[PDB]
Amino acid sequence: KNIESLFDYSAGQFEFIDHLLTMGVGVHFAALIFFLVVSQFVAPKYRIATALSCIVMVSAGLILNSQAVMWTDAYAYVDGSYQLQDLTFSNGYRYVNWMATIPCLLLQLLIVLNLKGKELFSTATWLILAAWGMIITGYVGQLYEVDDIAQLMIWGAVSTAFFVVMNWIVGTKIFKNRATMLGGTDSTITKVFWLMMFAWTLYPIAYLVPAFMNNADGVVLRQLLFTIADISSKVIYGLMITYIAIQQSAAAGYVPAQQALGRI
Ligand SMILES: *C/C=C(C)/C=C/C=C(C)/C=C/C1=C(C)CCCC1(C)C
Ligand SMILES: CCCCCCCC/C=C\CCCCCCCC(=O)O
Ligand SMILES: CCCCCCCC/C=C\CCCCCCCC(=O)O
Ligand SMILES: [Cl-]
Ligand SMILES: [Cl-]
Repeated sequence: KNIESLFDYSAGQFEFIDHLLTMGVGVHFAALIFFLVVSQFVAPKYRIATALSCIVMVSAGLILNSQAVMWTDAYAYVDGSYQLQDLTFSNGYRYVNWMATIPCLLLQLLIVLNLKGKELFSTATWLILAAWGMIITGYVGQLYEVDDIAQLMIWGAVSTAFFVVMNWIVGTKIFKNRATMLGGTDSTITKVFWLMMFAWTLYPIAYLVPAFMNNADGVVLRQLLFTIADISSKVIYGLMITYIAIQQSAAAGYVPAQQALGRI
């Protein structure tokens, strides 16, 4: 059902995708240790934001590791190329994982924006429903990326409408609550918004590769785009969130955060 199953791969293509996925595992688990160790410098009111980064690192790291092993299970070197065997490889497992990781990425943003109480709960609910609508309609669309490109496009348009509305909610909350943020992080948080807009827009570009580059090099490109996007949207983003959490912690008087920042 997916374009990966259509092609034999050169050794260079096959090895490069394997190395991409494996490097992605290493980066996420390396970053996990960082977020774990610095969580003791985050004030209680923000510490869940850094815990969420830990959860996202393991969740994303496990899906990338599962994809890497599925890639090597599915293909074997036969008659000079990597050819599909009895098991298949597909990107559908990424979509299922996004059902958990996208809410985690959004929730840590809302925590450092200082939303609390009812506004936090209600903003998180609408965001998570919009994200789940995006993910589910995209998952259906990519079931047709070989059989029915028209259908891929239409479900992709519906998914993109949820994406746009979600981003509208996020941006409205950022620009509305910028003013509450401590330690100069009202300037930082706007950069986080732009980082999200850039990095999350790479996923719909990967989703469209079947329409514009249906060949083995398009398969490689899609995994390359996922890799750039994953590291940007989860690791670099989490580092910025953690920086904002620690900076606001210090400005609110949390002594471990003041001492951590002073040490650098
Ligand atoms: C770490 C994973 C992240 C940040 C996943 C982000 C996924 C998206 C923003 C998916 C977006 C889509 C569209 C906007 C339309 C095409 C179908 C999707 C689901 C790929
Ligand atoms: C900011 C996140 C960066 C993600 C790092 C991804 C690493 C990509 C490295 C450079 C790509 C150049 C490699 C050449 C690909 C050869 C294709 C082939 O083997 O046929
Ligand atoms: C086994 C896979 C091979 C690749 C292993 C990767 C080794 C880790 C390298 C750096 C990962 C980038 C994340 C950096 C952690 C945050 C620390 C910081 O920059 O302040
Ligand atoms: Cl606190
Ligand atoms: Cl993920």
